[PDB]
Amino acid sequence: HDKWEIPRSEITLERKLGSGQFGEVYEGKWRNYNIEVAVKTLKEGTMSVEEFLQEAQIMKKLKHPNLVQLYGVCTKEPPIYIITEYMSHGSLLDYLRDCEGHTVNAQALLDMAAQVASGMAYLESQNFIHRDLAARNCLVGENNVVKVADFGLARLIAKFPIKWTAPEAISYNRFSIKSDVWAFGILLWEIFTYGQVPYPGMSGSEVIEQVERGYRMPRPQGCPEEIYELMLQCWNKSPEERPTFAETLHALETMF
Ligand SMILES: Nc1ncnc2c1ncn2[C@@H]1O[C@H](COP(=O)(O)OP(=O)(O)CP(=O)(O)O)[C@@H](O)[C@H]1O
Repeated sequence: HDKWEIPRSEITLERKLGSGQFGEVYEGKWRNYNIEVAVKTLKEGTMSVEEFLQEAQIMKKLKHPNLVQLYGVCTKEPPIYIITEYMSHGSLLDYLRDCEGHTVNAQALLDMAAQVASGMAYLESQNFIHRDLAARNCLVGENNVVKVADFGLARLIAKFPIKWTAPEAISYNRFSIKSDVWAFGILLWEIFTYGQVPYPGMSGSEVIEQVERGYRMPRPQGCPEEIYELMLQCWNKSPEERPTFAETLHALETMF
């Protein structure tokens, strides 16, 4: 019924970007300003409107230069659309692996890691928990602005992927901003290894076991001691002795 409602006539849709698990993506064009957009769409026997849109409902309440921006929605009838700013280099994961991002230096990696921090710190200070933070869920636009995306599992103040999830969250579903910091830790590993998959080789059953028992991935060669020292900080056995996003950010802004 509401104020973010965009008429469907106004959006075109020009090409496909994403798969069909509950609905695909597509680049489109918003005719009334001649700007590109990402349209997320809903495969029609699934989810429920409510469950699709809470991702929107969260974005409605956010404004920040490293948080992908909601333009609006077409819930007038099906398929449901969630319209958002188009990011010209796709997931951070991809960017690091392919387009340009493969061949860049450690200062590039750092400053793109600070933008994620910056966005997260804003979420922190607004009492939000993302819950699904990783490189695949971060996007890239022009001049390598990096933004944070996917607020599907986001909340104010349940299934999951083992390797980005903190041991307390795995064992007890105690999820919090500090579990989000754990993930940032993993993200950092991903960045500084030009998009590698974490805990190489291990089952995911091995990982639950090993990390609850104290194990942490070794420093990978390429990565500034400084940064590795910071990963470990985010991987602190105990939630409440991990940095705030505030502190994390500040750290990154120091450093050669
Ligand atoms: N707003 C946006 N702008 C530009 N590209 C986007 C975008 N949203 C998604 N994409 C691109 O399409 C991909 C689709 O991501 P999405 O989460 O929709 O499906 P997916 O195939 O990646 C399954 P998963 O959620 O496990 O990553 C992204 O990784 C990204 O490259």
